[PDB]
Amino acid sequence: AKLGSVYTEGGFVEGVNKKLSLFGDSIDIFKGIPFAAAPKALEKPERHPGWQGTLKAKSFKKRCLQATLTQDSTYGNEDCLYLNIWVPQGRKEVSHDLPVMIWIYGGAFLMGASQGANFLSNYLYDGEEIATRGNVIVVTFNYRVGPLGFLSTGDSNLPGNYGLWDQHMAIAWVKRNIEAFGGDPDNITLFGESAGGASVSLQTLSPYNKGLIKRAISQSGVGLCPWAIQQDPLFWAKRIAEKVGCPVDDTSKMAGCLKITDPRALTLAYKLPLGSTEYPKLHYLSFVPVIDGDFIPDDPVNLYANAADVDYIAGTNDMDGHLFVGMDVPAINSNKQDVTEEDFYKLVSGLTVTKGLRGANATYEVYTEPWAQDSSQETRKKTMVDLETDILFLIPTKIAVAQHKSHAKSANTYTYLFSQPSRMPIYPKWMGADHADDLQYVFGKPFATPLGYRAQDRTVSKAMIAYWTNFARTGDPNTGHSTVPANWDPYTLEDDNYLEINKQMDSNSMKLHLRTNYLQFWTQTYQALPTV
Ligand SMILES: C[C@@H](CCC(=O)NCCS(=O)(=O)O)[C@H]1CC[C@H]2[C@H]3C(C[C@H](O)[C@]12C)[C@@]1(C)CC[C@H](O)C[C@@H]1C[C@H]3O
Ligand SMILES: C[C@@H](CCC(=O)NCCS(=O)(=O)O)[C@H]1CC[C@H]2[C@H]3C(C[C@H](O)[C@]12C)[C@@]1(C)CC[C@H](O)C[C@@H]1C[C@H]3O
Ligand SMILES: *[C@@H]1O[C@H](CO)[C@@H](O)[C@H](O)[C@H]1NC(C)=O
Repeated sequence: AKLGSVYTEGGFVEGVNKKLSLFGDSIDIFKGIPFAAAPKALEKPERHPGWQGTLKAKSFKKRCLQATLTQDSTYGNEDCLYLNIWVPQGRKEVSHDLPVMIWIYGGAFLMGASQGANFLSNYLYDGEEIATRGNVIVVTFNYRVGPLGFLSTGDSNLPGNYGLWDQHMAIAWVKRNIEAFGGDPDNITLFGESAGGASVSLQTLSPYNKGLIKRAISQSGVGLCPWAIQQDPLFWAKRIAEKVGCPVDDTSKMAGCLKITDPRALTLAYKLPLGSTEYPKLHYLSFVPVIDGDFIPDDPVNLYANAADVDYIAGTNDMDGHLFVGMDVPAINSNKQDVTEEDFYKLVSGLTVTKGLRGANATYEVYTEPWAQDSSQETRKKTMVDLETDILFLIPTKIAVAQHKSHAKSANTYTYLFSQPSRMPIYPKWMGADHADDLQYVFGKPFATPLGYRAQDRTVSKAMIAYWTNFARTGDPNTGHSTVPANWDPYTLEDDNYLEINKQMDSNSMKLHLRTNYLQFWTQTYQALPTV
């Protein structure tokens, strides 16, 4: 089957077709379809005007303007609002009424390309593997990151959340123009890790995506995360301003100015440290979503009515915050150096700032219940990893799923926990599933690039890819185009049952009550403490 030229709302598009099997199994590949007209700096997206005759969709366009390794904004260009579609094809004839799985990349909201990092055409987010096995259409798309993506003054002079709008624009395009590619319009599945996970959440919660999303999958990130919303945006708008020589004495004046400023300078004005800083790095992420009067109307925790009829899944990697706490504290040297009570306290202090010393010493105690002297440092270093994992991903997620469940009209909820430890020979032996370790497995990387992967890896990859895809089709992580090695039971507030995910996927896999106690300390105790 060869879809050849497809008829979008903008005109005919034409992409390759790749020979897979001999019994006619193929894969139509479309790279670079524009979903929106090149955006006006610090302005909402506008539909694409359309083209002349036929668009040669054969290559990944350029990512949105972003900083390289903060030394130069040497990446991407203001023009980047495109999407890449993967349609698996059948010998007898072209695919029809298939499920659709859109993917939202993540990079602290300040980084990212729809193609995903690569090495000699080995694109981290190549939706071929996931599409083939699943027999589902993979859609990856670009969106504005960095200041240009979410710069805000707090009020109508420059609301922010442009990046999200872009995301919403893609979805809207995939809703309208997917049937022509053979997809099922009324079966759109949003899925993404980190900022993407937070984005997945935000999109479902946003009243703008009313009837566009059918399924949703957040991973290592949810809207309720601390890093997922900017509480004081105007504090940072003023900063960029002073750097780009704009008037900081009035929002209207600022805005008018910023929109006129050279995007490269607007981008390179902000630089995340990544070095000895007084405060834990969470405090430096500045440009991320915010609450506005329309997209994200209220606090995400209050918007969950909207995702009521949106099947949902959310999970976390057991040691998700390891990455981060690494830079915050060089714990990882489970060799020479050793962390102390003071080093742990300081950490807790910096991570509790909102509630002050009251919340600080309280939290310290609750995380210091168990013990292990300097001789048994391992428990300490692990605890820090646990501290970060809790506030950064676990707890927010835990309240997200729980929250969804309570509000679900008719929508299955599920939660997981990627336990498959990292290969990273650098980290201490006690290392579990770090942040982003889930990615490769979800993308069939173990099958696309076998050498450098072993059975287990192909097993986890196959499992996850088995689940996501079944989910995308029916909503049940067990039902669809593939068989599941272990049954994924729908989440219940009572049991707080989660599917642990790793090599051994049998029956004991679905566990219950993952740190319900800390869910309690944060949701009930620490929360009651006064804001300082
Ligand atoms: C061919 C390898 C590259 C390193 C090389 O072989 N050097 C060894 C001898 S020497 O050093 O050259 O002296 C391969 C084997 C497995 C590979 C990796 C890899 C980059 C690359 O192709 C690697 C690391 C990557 C993370 C690259 C990004 C990608 O999207 C994921 C991918 C996973 C995996 O396939
Ligand atoms: C990470 C937890 C604690 C906050 C965190 O430690 N922030 C660290 C930065 S700081 O140094 O304190 O500033 C989070 C995770 C998800 C959170 C909760 C939460 C309080 C809180 O921030 C929690 C429990 C709250 C009921 C707080 C009020 C809010 O509008 C609803 C919200 C639900 C959810 O976000
Ligand atoms: C501060 O933390 C210590 C433990 O490090 C605790 O004993 C104390 O009660 C806490 N509060 C104050 C005000 O010191």
